[PDB]
Amino acid sequence: MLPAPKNLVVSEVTEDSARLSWDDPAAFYESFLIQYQESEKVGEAIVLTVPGSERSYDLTGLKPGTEYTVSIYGVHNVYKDTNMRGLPLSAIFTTGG
Repeated sequence: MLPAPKNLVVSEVTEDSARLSWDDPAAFYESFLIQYQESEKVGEAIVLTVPGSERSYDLTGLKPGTEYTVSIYGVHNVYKDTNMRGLPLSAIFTTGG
């Protein structure tokens, strides 16, 4: 199974933002996919693509005092235009007031 990135750290949590940090120690993945959603909501997930050079990302436009679930996936181009995603690295956090 294609591995999850490692060591998701959520920091700088404000009323409307949070910083995500992760590691890809082998620098295997060509890009990452970040998916985040209000924990209580269904079918309202936001999906961001980020270049494989990155190890951090600032979530913005979040609602205050709200719990979010976030997952980060590595994306690997296995053949032609077929992309495989590995296992998720996930966290749950709540924004401030």
